[PDB]
Amino acid sequence: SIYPPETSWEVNKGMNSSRLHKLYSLFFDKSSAFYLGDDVSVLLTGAYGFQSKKNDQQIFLFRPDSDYVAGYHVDAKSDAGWVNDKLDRRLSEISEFCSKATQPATFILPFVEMPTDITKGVQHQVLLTISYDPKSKQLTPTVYDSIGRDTYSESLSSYFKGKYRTTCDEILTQSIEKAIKSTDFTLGKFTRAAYNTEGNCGSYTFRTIKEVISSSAQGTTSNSYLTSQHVQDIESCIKYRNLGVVDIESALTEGKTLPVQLSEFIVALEDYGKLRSQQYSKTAKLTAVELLIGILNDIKGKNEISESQYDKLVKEVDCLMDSSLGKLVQFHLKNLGAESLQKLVLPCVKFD
Ligand SMILES: [Ba+2]
Repeated sequence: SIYPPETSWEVNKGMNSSRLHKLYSLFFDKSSAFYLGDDVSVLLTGAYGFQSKKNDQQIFLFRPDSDYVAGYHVDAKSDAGWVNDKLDRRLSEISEFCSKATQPATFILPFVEMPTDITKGVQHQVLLTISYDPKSKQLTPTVYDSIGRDTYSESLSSYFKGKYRTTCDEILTQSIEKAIKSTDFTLGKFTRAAYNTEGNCGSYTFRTIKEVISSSAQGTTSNSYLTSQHVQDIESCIKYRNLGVVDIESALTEGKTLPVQLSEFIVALEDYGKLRSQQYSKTAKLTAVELLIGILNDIKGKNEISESQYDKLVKEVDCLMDSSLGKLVQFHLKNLGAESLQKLVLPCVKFD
């Protein structure tokens, strides 16, 4: 129920559902390349609801989930594959919703796509979106894929497209139809949108989620719209803060940003500490970290740092600004409104 600060995460380990959830925190950080002043909160299980400013459109964004997964068979001789019953549930729950809905909606599932034949557990973060139009009773699915490929040189010949499946599209489209077995709705043409080394897929997905929402509010890129600011945001979030799930829930339902508490800085430091002990000498950075954690706890206590503790901190300034540790300290200091550690700690100090 707590997404801890994964220092040293750096956007290539790849995403996982927890991280992605944690990234959802950015949707209402005004100072964020992912900010959404296009949606309001609305007053459907497993999804957060969003009203459109500037529109009639309704937007449901599902909480990411370790079970939102489809497994396809690369061999075409094989059964096309499977979907978790949970994803199938959500699909059905979506159609059940839409049958009663009067205002048009767009549904957003981050899910994972993977080959089951191959022993290699190649799990691919990928995005499903189902829009529903009640006047048409139309339900159009799209899958947004971040490994665009399609290279002329490494294109699958049609015949071999017969021999080999590159994606779950078969099984997925099957699952959607099953949800609609009533033949109560028209399913629009299932398209797959592709674009855009491999480990980047998930962060792309998250960006797309933003886009899909913004577009939805408004309607309707040569390269690198995954802006570095975007990446700085994602990295700093996954890497440096300590979020509870309750916090994120509350954030997305009350439409509030989630300011960085001091405890977040403290935890971040401690985790940095553990990880660093595993790998300026090591004992040096560990002494710095220790000392600093102590000071911040004493602040937390509301106690005044001793002048002595401060002078202690002053050489550790050099040791705590260095590189990685430095960037952690820098993130949090940005988010506490302090120019330096010396600045932050200078008040509430008891002088001899
Ligand atoms: Ba199933």
